[PDB]
Amino acid sequence: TESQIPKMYEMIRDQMRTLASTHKIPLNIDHNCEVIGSIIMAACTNNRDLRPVDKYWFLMGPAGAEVMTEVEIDIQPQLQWAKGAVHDPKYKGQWYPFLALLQISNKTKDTILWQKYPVTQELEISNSLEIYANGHGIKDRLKNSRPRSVGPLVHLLHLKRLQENSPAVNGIRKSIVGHLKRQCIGETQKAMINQFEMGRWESLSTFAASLLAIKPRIENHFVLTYPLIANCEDFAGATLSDEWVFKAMEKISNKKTLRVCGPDEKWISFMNQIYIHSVFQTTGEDLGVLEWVFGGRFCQRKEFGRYCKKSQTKVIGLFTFQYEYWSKPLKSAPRSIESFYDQVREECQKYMDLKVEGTTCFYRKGGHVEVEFPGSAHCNTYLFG
Amino acid sequence: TESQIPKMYEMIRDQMRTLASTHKIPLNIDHNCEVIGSIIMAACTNNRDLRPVDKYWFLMGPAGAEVMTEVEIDIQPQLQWAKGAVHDPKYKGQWYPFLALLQISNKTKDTILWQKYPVTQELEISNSLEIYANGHGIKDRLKNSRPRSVGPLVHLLHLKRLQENSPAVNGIRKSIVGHLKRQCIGETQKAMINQFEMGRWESLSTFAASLLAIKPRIENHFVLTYPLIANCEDFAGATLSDEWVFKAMEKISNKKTLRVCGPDEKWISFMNQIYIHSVFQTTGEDLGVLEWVFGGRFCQRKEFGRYCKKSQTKVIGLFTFQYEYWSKPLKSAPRSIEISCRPSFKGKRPSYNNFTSSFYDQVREECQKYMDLKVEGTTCFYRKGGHVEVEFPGSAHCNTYLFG
Amino acid sequence: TESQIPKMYEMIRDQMRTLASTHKIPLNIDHNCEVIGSIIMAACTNNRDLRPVDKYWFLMGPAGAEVMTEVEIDIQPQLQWAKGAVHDPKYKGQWYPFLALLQISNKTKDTILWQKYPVTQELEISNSLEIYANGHGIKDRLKNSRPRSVGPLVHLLHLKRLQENSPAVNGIRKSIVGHLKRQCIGETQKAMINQFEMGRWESLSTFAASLLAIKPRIENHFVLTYPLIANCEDFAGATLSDEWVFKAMEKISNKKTLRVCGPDEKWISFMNQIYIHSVFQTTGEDLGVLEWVFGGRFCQRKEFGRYCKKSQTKVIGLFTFQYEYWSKPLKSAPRSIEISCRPSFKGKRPSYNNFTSSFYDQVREECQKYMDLKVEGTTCFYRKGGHVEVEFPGSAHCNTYLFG
Repeated sequence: TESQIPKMYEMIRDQMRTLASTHKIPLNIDHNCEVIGSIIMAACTNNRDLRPVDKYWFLMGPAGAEVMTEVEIDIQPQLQWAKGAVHDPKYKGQWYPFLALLQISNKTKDTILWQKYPVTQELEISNSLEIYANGHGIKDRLKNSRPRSVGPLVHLLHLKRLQENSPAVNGIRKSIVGHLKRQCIGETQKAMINQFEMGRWESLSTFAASLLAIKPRIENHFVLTYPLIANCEDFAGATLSDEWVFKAMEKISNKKTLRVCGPDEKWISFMNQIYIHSVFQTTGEDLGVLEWVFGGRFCQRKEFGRYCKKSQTKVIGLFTFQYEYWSKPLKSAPRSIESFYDQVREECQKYMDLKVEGTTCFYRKGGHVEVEFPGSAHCNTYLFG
Repeated sequence: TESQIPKMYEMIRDQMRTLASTHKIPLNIDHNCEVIGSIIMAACTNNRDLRPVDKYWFLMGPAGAEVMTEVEIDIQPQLQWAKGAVHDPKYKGQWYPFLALLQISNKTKDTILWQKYPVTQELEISNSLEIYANGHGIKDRLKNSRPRSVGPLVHLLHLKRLQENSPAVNGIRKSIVGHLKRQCIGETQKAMINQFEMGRWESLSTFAASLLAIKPRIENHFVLTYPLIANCEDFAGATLSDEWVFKAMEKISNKKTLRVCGPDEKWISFMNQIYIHSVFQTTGEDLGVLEWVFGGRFCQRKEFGRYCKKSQTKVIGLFTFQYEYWSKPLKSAPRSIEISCRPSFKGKRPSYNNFTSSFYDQVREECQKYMDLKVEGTTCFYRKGGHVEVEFPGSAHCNTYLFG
Repeated sequence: TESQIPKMYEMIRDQMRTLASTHKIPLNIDHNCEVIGSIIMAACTNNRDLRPVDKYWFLMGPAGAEVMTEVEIDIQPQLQWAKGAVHDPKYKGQWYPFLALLQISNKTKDTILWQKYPVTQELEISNSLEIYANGHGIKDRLKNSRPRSVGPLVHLLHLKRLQENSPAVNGIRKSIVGHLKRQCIGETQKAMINQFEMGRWESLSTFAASLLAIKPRIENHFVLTYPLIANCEDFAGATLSDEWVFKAMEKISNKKTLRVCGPDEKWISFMNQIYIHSVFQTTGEDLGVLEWVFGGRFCQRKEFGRYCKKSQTKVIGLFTFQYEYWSKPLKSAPRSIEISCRPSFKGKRPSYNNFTSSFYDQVREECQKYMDLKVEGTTCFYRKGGHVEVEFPGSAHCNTYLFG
């Protein structure tokens, strides 16, 4: 799994810069990278969606003189490379597992700027649980490649979609349902997802209520973003379960070469934290932990108005980042304990009474030293909370 | 957007006076300015329409002795500048965006004087909906330059014309439909305008009723007319989102150097309001709205008979204008419809609760949601001489319109 | 049109042999080549129908020891070429018409063996008139690519589907009706096709009767089938309007390297004639004409019972062929129904003379006019070895057909 990780980040960045540098697209703007990366992610998984040549929004201008305009690019040099890496034996079949992680992380910024709740609204449940609906909008092949990363609600929605859409239908469903059970480690929750397999959703609100107390296991991986991938020049020790990502991304922040875009300059702090939200998948992490781990306050979405149109987003400042702690990616469920509704509420009260989460512990910057989180004054402060 | 406006009003006026003053066409008559300005704009976008020399109706006479006769004029000097201004880098590509605003406002007076409803009748809907059929008769290049100003119904008509019965047809339609959706912010309206793109128009009458209930976003900009542009000697602070246009009209109104032409002298008040109607694009606005802002009653079209021909519009009085308040032009949608928290971490707190315990119908529900709205607008008003927020208290002439 | 044909055939043969030889599929059995070529053609246009890896009925065995079994194949190397050739500029836009011709030619053997009449049955007309329903089941992109090759009844079937149930609908309908008029050269046939266009199928049975009487224009091209393409080693002069195809496939037959399959060995002559029909599109041709041209009798479908299942089809003998005459592919309709002075000059001149002195009714008049035509074809036959003009005088199997 992590054997080929150090090499994938190299040629991903190579075509990341090749497409931008071919048509004089600077890589120090996040929007240029994100849109190029949106083209880059397009070539990786959905080959037939992106055009061989097309115009996209970028920042054209030398030395801070960038003004938004639509720039045509020749993606064909980048299209031929991407299709060959799907079944390349050098990746040992890990291209699909890797691409699912890349697709989810880089779409986080679009969701943060434009706060939408597609899965929960389609599930007719509370909108503040789309945080549990990670992995929406990702390719089904990627959803069958890393279903663990894709949140249960998306699979539950796909389970709902599969019932609201042929023996091959079961094969998708069993992957959907089986990884629904794998993600939700609750003894009652596993049986309480089973009726969703049949297709009755009276407990869907109860499933919505369940997501409060019992947290489904969400496998996470530290993946850099296109504004950082193109700006990261070191990938020798690029792995997924240590402090390399924290240290390597800080080097990009220490360079202070990458710039960020927004409606106005007030978003400079907000957009800097978006990188922390996207790279470490800490969109749903507590700001107090974010303040403790990363040594700085995090701005909530409520502090800012509607995100302006991508055609009028303007460079608002340089990218910065700092951190003091870290942790191994969340492999098992965070909350661990290692009438039917009464039993569901019974297991629900079990995880509400718990006080400490985590597999082993948090780790301080500079190594894997066990440093348990003490707490912070920003309890119950979240980006969408 | 507004960067080129201060300079744009300069050469427009310079060519406006040059054409009139060349052939002893006085600039103090609206019909002189209206017809001359109508010729001026033709050179701007559709260069192949206006004749190099032609005879039109003006008011020729010294010191009030103006009479209807036709005198030929030469437009070729204006043609060269206008065609070169189409791709002139000095405007930063804002020539067509600025020209589309000019074309719509100037043709409004003819629609006011000659009450016609082309788009709505061609869209088999209510005639009172030409309020949302703004921007008819404009050049398609302009209609692709400032489609936001062009009302949805004209685009809906331009949409209807495509399905009234080539990959380039879709490109016109995709913009037209896209600018339909941008203008009409209704969640149901956005969905049920797309069904109009398919080719069905049974809910076009529902869209007729929806337009009455849900009020679409219509971008506006404060642009002067031909009689005022020729009479405006100051353009230093000429922008599109402040009181400069309101102040400029008052400065021209205080000058009283402009005359209007109509069937008879009773139309002096009607045309004075037309200047208020045309410059700020407030033809369909509530009368009580304009009376409070502009400190005077606004006459209706029913109070007067049919408008006389442009070949017999005689001087009837001096142009006057007065205003006491103003507001920024409509950018977003005026009517905007825009109890628990989900504790996600271990860190507990005092638990708080803020709660103690069809498609046509969906359109009607969105209609009903806009029925329950007591509030219009985006931010606020601004009083004359500044930008002090003075919210509308109400007026007696409310709920009444020029064509209502 | 014929410029890209040689390289087209060359790469078709290359993929034909590559996909079979990758998994040791012998190319000397008709069924192996037919199935592999069907997979290749599925890769060519409807790329989403076939699978990247799949199992199909093939004959595995060395030196005549082949038995039916399903063999997995890796179509992805062929899929990549098929999808990359879709819009390769090297074909000058002739890739789609060439693929349409290939599919039309290669979708014939299964229909011959399993005698079905889908188009006529769906059109509620005479089933024996499927002879004018060429090009059914082809991709819509291909059907627009070679609509002329697509038979008049298939276009009429698409029109009937449109009538039975958006500018795309208008475009598809107008293309269908135009190609119907092009194929059916009958003036009354054209007018009643137009009647079908708005929708009047009271003449649909009349349309069948006319097609039976008036024979519509059928464009054709000489394209080999999968087994013969895999067995063709010459593509130097590969065009579509000469004897190159005849000479090449005669040489292939003389090679005697291809085996055909069937329920029993009595079908050897039937399969040889099926190959002749598929190569020269002569399924509907008069059996006397075919016997005279190819020097051999053509067995009708009536002479053989139901074709056995593709699972139980077994090798029945080597493919053999001979011919003595050829001709170009037919371009226009095979049946074609194609003394005084006018002084403009005031001066007196002597005069000089050569001469001493219901809608269904019109449709039947045209029918009888085409009955009066005893000659079929446009230009001539050609004898083997050159383009010397020949004419068929008559044969015992005249007025007899494969399904007649």
